[PDB]
Order: sequence, then C-alpha cells, then structure tokens
Amino acid sequence: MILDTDYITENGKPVIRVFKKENGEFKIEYDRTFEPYFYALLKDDSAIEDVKKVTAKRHGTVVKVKRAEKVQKKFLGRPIEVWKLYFNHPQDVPAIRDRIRAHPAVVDIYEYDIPFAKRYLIDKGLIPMEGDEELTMLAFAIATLYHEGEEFGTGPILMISYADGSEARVITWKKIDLPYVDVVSTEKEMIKRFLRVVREKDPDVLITYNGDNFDFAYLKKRCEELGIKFTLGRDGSEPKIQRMGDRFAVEVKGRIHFDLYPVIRRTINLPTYTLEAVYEAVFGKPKEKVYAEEIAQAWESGEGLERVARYSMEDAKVTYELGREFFPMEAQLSRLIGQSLWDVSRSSTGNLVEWFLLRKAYKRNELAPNKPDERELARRRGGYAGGYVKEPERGLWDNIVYLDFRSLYPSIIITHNVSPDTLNREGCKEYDVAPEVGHKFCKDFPGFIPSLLGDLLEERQKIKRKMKATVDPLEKKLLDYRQRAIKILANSFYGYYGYAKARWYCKECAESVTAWGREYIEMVIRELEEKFGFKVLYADTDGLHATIPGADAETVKKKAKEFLKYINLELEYEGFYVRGFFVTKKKYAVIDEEGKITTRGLEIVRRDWSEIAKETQARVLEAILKHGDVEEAVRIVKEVTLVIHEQIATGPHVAVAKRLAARGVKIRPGTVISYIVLKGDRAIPADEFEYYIENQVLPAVERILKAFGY
Repeated sequence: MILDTDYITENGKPVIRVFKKENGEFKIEYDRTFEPYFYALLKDDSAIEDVKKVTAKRHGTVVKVKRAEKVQKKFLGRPIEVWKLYFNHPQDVPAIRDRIRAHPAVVDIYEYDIPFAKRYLIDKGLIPMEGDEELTMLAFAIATLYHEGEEFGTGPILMISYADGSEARVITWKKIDLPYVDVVSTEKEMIKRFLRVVREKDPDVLITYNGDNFDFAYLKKRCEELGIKFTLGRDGSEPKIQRMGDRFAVEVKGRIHFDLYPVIRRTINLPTYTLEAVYEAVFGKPKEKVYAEEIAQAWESGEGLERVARYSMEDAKVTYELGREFFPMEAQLSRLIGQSLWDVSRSSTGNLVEWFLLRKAYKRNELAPNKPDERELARRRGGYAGGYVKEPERGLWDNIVYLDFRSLYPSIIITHNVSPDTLNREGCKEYDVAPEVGHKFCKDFPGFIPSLLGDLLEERQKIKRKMKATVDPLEKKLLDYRQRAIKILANSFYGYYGYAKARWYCKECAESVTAWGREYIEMVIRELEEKFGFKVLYADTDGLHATIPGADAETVKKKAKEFLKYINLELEYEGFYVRGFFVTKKKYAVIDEEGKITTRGLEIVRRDWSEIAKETQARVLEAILKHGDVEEAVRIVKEVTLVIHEQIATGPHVAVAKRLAARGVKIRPGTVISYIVLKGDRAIPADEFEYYIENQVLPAVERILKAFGY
C-alpha cells in the first residue's frame, strides 16, 4: 500500500521516493527516471529551437531547457499541438517558468505548477491506500505551562501523553502516582522519552488534534531550546512545516500525520470545535476540561496534578478514538482522489475534484487548463455561488423532516452534458438549452466531466450492490466507505464549476445546473404538497424542510418515506427534527431527537460576544426548541435584561491594550483577551473589576424572537 511520495536531490538530480507499507513492513522505493516538464503552445512552430535557448538562474547556476518534444493533446475536447518541455530539476520549472511564457513566440504554457511528487503519482497511475493492509497509529497530545503575555513556546511542556489501541500513558517530569503516568528527570528527558516511545512503536500514522498549528510548533521551539533533534521522521528527519495560505500544515516523512482538526472541521458542524465538544458531539460522552490557569497553579504548587495528568491522558485517548473513527473514511477518499491522505484530509471539496480531474485529464490526453491568474481571477468577480432559495413558512413547526437533493445536480450534469467543453460548441446537430439562462450544451459527444461523473455513479451503484450481496463483514464496511466517498466527490462538481480558482471553472455550467435544478425542485415540492399534503417550510440548494401539519413523528416519517419511493437520481431523507423555525432564506434553527440544536445566521458575526449574551441565547433557544415555550424564553430575556473572551483600534480594544501593556502584557497573535466594558477608559481586563444590553444580550436574541412577534 502506497502511503505517499516525495523527492530528494542527489548530485543535482531529483530522486522520487515512494513510501509504502507492504505485508507489515515499511519500505521506500526510489526512482531516478522521472523528468519534470510543462507545456508550451508556440504561436509558431518554427521558433522552437530558439525558445529552448531561454534560461534562468537558480542557486547562482543557470538553468535551461533540457529537451523539448512535440506532442498531440486535446484542450477542451479539441486537438491541440503543444511542446512538452523537459528539465533537469523540479526547481528549474518555477525559475524559467515566466520567461519561457513571456517569449514572443509563445502563446501560453500549461501544467507548470503541479508538484513533482504528485505529478509522479498521476503520470504513473499510482493510487495511495490501495488495499486492506493494517496500518498502526499513535495519537499524541501535550500539556504546557502558560502565562499571559508569554511569547509562544516560552513556557515548558509539562506532559506528553500518547495512546494507541493498547494503552494511554503520560510522560512528565514531576512526580505523580497514577499507573499510567511516567515521571522522568527533565522536560528534555520527557521529550527524549517520547521520541523513543514513538521510535519503538513506529506508527504508520501519528494522530493529533491541531498538531498542524500548535503541538508540532511548540515541540519545535522547546527542542530548539533544550537543544534536541526532533527526529520523528522514519528517515531520521524532523517534522516538516508546510504553509497552506490560511494556516500551516506539518508532515512527518515516512508516516502519515493525521490532524483531526481540518477533518472534523468539515465532516461535522458545531458551534464550538474544541476537543471536548468534538468528542462529545460524536461519542456522546462528556470530556472534562482543565484550563491553562489551573494547569499552571497546579504545577507551581504540586497540588492537584492528578487531575491534569488525567486530562492529558484523556486528550491522547480521546484523540486516538476520533482518529480511528475518521481515518477509514479519509483513506477511501484519498484512494478515490488518487492523492496522499495527508493532502486529501487537508483539502477542500473544490480541490479534491481538481486533483481527480487532473489525474483523469492525464489518462485522456486532456491538456489541463491553468488556475486563474490575478487578472482572470479578478474577472471571475468571485465565481458563482447562486442557487435555489425559497421564503420560509413562519412559526414553530413540529416533526420536521429533511429532504436532501444534492444528488440531483450530478444527474443534471450528466443528463444535459453540462461541461465547459460542450458549452456553445459551434456546429452541433443537437443541443440542450438551459431554462432562463440559455447556455447551449452540445450533445453530439459526451463531455469530459459529465462522462467522468457518469462513471462514478456507475461505480458507486456497482459497490452498493456488491455490498448488500456480501457475507464478508470486512468487505461490507470497506465498500461502504468507498460508496460514501464517491458520493462526496460527485456532489462537489456543481460547486466546483463556480469555484473561482478552478481550472475547469464554468460559470455557465453552474448557472445552467441551477436553472434546471429549480425546475425539478419546483416539481417535487408540488408533488410533496398536493399528492401528500406535506408542508414545505424551507428549501435551498441542498434540500428542503417539511412536515405534515398537525401530524405525528411516526406518521410524518412514515408518510415522508413512501413519498420518496413514489417520487424516485435519488432523493435521500437526511434528517428529522422534533421542532424548528426559519426566520428567512438562510436564517433558522432546529432541534433533533437527541436534542442537538442547530442554527444558521441567527445573529451578527463578531468575536466579542459576552458570556451573558451567549448564555442567554442558548437558554432562549432551549425553551423554544426543547419546550415550545416562547413566553418562557421571552421572560428569560426580560429578567436577564459578563466577560468578553475575544480571540485574536476600537473603544474597548485600545483601552484594554494600555491596561495590559501597563503591566508588561503584550497582546500576541492567536491569543484570547478577557475584558469588561464600561463606557482609553471603555474596557478593563477581566481580572481587575446599557452597552451590555443594546450591543450584547439584545443583538444575540434580536432576530430569534422578532420571528415570534416581539
């Protein structure tokens, strides 16, 4: 099973390494035969010999074209002849890149920004995670000592906990009598012990929960200080930092760093994404939280470390569980997309599609379109994110059912051959035309995307069947993940078409799918109401919320079931809510059987919500959704009518910075500040102690109860 790839330089030349785990033993395959390249479309075939004379300089040395050959490919279905330019080193590309394009005899260049190691996987048709090989995993966490105004990584690490399917221990340098705690001499020795623990277990996967932005970075600093070499890599190398625009991402050569945050962030949707919230909102068990403060005072007092050690133990244990849960899915996805799970698990749906397409484009000799440049990206004025919207039915409704119709869109792309290479193609014998928008989509030939899209659904349907007709409990679970993976990819093409950075961007395609979509949604709504007497309260691009007024759960459910069998592209019943209410087009809140409330656009977006404004809301919305008591929630506001734990030149802001600075606290990035407001005198640090109504508790519950008539 292939886990990943990368390249190493040796005598100036690139050497690909393929990290695999076969029959229980880890291995590295090397390849010195792969040559990097990119394409050049000459505006004149005669100017080739000269274009190969262009050079650039890298590491003081001069780089030039190693070799150029003419090839025949198709750009958007139509024949094109381009020059495949070879080089000696992957790094040559970004150097000479722009200068070759700028050459007077060159129209444009393509496939010049595809990472060598990814390019290798594609051009070689290698698929990561191809089988059923058992992979070992180890989750790890750390507890550190922190004090306000402390530059990052300044304080030491108090404990390093780790866990796997067999145990969950804690490594610390202070005496603690727990059977799982392990006391050592110093911090340095504790870190050394960890690297030693990791080295003996030698896990294929290291699971963390935000290790991409905290854990690894911290250990790095401490290691830089205590003078240690953090050699977690299976090749003795240290963790490597990769910055991905927004945040950073850390890799550990030879192993898979599975950071559960980017994943759970997507896969699940909550109000708070803290480890406690996540574990609870998944396993339904509670997790006790021990804050930095207590940690410090407990360490600097030798009083109560049994608790912190428990929390550290739990962090690692709880991380291993979540990782064992979300890993099988991510592995199937990565296999479908054909890229490393390290990459896949960190990618957006728009990018999962793009990688799938790139691989397929290669298989079909389809030259790929470039990402949008600065200019072109400006033209797209943001892409297209329009969709079908309604106008909710006011009031608090019961036993709501949720119809998901994201499965519609892919059928529509296949059905009308919606693709950028079929749109308004001249000289076709047959065309389908988008209602209201009028984009024409040729049908004489199957388009690139529609064509792939069809294949996926075929594949998925094949699996679902092989899955129901199987005695192998393992295979069943396995196939279930793959079918669920295909669904994810399939349902991302619609959005991808309007995603502004997309190479195969197609606002028209997107607009047309939206048009045809409206039609269909219109028809099923009608059928729902008339033939089934259902009440549709809310509908948007993803699905609708509806109930049979005055009926019960058992029936509204029963009834909704048959409607699907009747009306069925498949429509999935994805949700039942004991209560709910919709304020407008995108604003609303629902509660389910287990009680897990949910909301959307119910208040203004800000990061300075006071503890009261927050606690008041949850109480208002809990009386309504959990008790259908409006007067209740309203009498809760009246009487309720204290800190602001803002995360990181406003009235309070400036005032707070002075007060902190006044005692040496520097406001550092990515930290939380806690103040109280009381109109450089507006606010005051929490520790040392009207607006709070008309700019706090009111705005938090203003929309909610406006919808109920107040």
